[PDB]
Amino acid sequence: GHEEFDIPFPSRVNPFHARAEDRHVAWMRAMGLITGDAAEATYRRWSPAKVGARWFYLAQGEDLDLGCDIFGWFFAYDDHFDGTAAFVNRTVAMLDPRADPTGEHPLNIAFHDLWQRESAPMSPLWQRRAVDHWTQYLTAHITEATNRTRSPTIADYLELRHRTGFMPPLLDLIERVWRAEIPAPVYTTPEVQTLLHTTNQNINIVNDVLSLEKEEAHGDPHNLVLVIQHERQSTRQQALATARRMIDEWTDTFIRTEPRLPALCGRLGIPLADRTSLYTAVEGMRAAIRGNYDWCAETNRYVHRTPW
Amino acid sequence: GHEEFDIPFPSRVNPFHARAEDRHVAWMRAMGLITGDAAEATYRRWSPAKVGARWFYLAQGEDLDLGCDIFGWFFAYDDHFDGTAAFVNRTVAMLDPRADPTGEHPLNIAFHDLWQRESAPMSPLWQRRAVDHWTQYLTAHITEATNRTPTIADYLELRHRTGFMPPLLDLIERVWRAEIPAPVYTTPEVQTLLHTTNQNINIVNDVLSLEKEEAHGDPHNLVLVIQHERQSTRQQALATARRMIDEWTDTFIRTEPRLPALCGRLGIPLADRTSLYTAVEGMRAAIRGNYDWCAETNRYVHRPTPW
Ligand SMILES: CC(C)=CCC/C(C)=C(\F)COP(=O)(O)OP(=O)(O)O
Ligand SMILES: CC(C)=CCC/C(C)=C(\F)COP(=O)(O)OP(=O)(O)O
Ligand SMILES: CC[N+](C)(C)CCCS(=O)(=O)[O-]
Ligand SMILES: CC[N+](C)(C)CCCS(=O)(=O)[O-]
Ligand SMILES: CCC(CO)(CO)CO
Ligand SMILES: CCC(CO)(CO)CO
Ligand SMILES: [Mg+2]
Ligand SMILES: [Mg+2]
Ligand SMILES: [Mg+2]
Ligand SMILES: [Mg+2]
Ligand SMILES: [Mg+2]
Ligand SMILES: [Mg+2]
Repeated sequence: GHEEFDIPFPSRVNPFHARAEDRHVAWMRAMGLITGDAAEATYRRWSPAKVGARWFYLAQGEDLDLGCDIFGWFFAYDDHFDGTAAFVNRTVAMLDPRADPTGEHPLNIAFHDLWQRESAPMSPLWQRRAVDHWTQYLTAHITEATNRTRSPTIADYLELRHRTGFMPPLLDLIERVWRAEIPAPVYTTPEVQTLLHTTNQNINIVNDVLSLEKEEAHGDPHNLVLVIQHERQSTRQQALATARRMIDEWTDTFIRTEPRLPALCGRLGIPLADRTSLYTAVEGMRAAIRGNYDWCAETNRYVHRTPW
Repeated sequence: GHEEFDIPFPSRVNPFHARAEDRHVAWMRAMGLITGDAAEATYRRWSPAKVGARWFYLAQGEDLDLGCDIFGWFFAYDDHFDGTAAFVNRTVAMLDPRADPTGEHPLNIAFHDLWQRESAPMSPLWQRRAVDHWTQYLTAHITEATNRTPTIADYLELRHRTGFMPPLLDLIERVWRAEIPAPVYTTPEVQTLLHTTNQNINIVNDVLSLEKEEAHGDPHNLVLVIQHERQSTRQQALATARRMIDEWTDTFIRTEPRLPALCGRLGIPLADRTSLYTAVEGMRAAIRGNYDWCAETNRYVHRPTPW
């Protein structure tokens, strides 16, 4: 019923996914992002906590709750801008260690809650890059908003998705939910940067393919398939085939790069215990690539082939 | 306080490990393999269901119980021969669908139960190779008994052609409910993954169970075999085992990336490929779970009995 991709990791879901949905819905209601039974029932039809349950298939308790809550908040925040600077600047302001969320919009109170939970156990090294990545994702909403008012090239679109999209924050989140911070000496290596970049783009473009009908029905031009078609004057099948080749190349690059990590850690003198943190984050990336694919394929959010 | 190896997969334990131990101990008692509270308390100190819980970190219910029970039965069966043809031939006889376990030794009644549960949902093709692998593991106990009553090369051959890993590799497919597609099972790539999983786990266990086996006088350990053959020191032989472990790990992770393109060349449908990828994940979990469990278990006290 949907485009199928060869993602070479098993399908996995956290065993506590069902209870996780109940807890996540209760959070969305407590934060004022879901109001009323009708909206809750519509929201649950998306399996909205199941994307976190697939990414974070062994997390428990508050770690699992955080992972699930991030995605639900994203749907509410993302869909808010399908409908600015003052608003987004308030979201960014919630990253400040001394931020006071009192009186802010519910989306920004919820973000403050997420960030406090996400950042508290992580190092200053992680927090610096996590603040940068959050800021880039949040402030980007102004670039999508201008495209809509005043279509990008293939190259520009790809740059905007991977430099300023939601994957840079989600990659940082993997380290938090798995409680596995990537050692700073290996984080900046070409190998780990390639793994981060390929995870980012694979997930972006798998989502573009599998959410295409929804975005077309809404008139959202921000989709690689539509961008390719406009730039190249190509058919729908041609552009889908181009996206497919790109997805396959990123998957291949990921799985060809991972085997280099143990020897790289040896050259950098990384203690074995710290290597296991890296290997755990890389497993989190595998689970993210596969979980994104399985969730985008199954979710009613993408019916086109509102709870707010 | 143990030899450490760089196994490039995360440490994972099934969330239901605690309850799985209770269910597994109850099975061992129901089968007559653990008798009395003292024996149970000694057995639990080994974390005996935790090896299944690490290998099968997402299994639930009866799949998890089977995974855990196999390892517990192995300890009981293995330790039985630290204490033969008539006996092992009865175990082998329990593989036949027509077998009647009534009146057999508790170890063979328990094996019959394991095999019924293990084989019931699997294809006839899987069952044929699983019967072969079980038969080779079981009948080998006669060669370990003969040696008690080998070269490095002979030892490695005996440990990987007729040891406990060939049955455990088949078990991965059962517990994960992911049979390796027939056209890819025989490829050099998949055979290399199976072989490297087999040898890595065997030799990581040899290194980490060395002190136990030395204390019992058991010669069946690569470190001891190397020392005898080469007249080398303990550190030399441990360093040799270390290099071998590292080489097998490297071969495993260098080989896995070949699988998607191989499946493409063989025309394997995508759903069947995911079965292969699941079994390979099971191999990763087995390599790492073996390491983490051998490193933590009281069974290996002798660094730096319930029957
Ligand atoms: C949320 C998921 C599944 C993954 C995280 C990274 C991606 C690809 C998105 F957020 C979805 O992108 P987009 O802005 O196109 O959102 P929708 O496709 O849900 O409309
Ligand atoms: C490690 C386990 C339990 C299973 C995986 C396969 C291996 C290496 C064994 F069964 C241990 O063999 P061995 O005959 O050396 O058994 P023990 O080391 O437990 O005495
Ligand atoms: C194994 C049973 N326990 C650990 C209580 C399950 C808890 C899962 S949770 O915290 O996500 O509800
Ligand atoms: C997620 C909660 N449930 C499904 C009851 C866990 C049962 C796991 S089991 O069967 O291994 O005890
Ligand atoms: C819809 C299938 C296809 C175009 O025909 C795109 O993935 C195949 O290349
Ligand atoms: C005991 C450590 C060592 C020997 O000194 C064996 O692994 C290091 O090569
Ligand atoms: Mg968006
Ligand atoms: Mg969107
Ligand atoms: Mg989309
Ligand atoms: Mg043995
Ligand atoms: Mg033994
Ligand atoms: Mg041993």
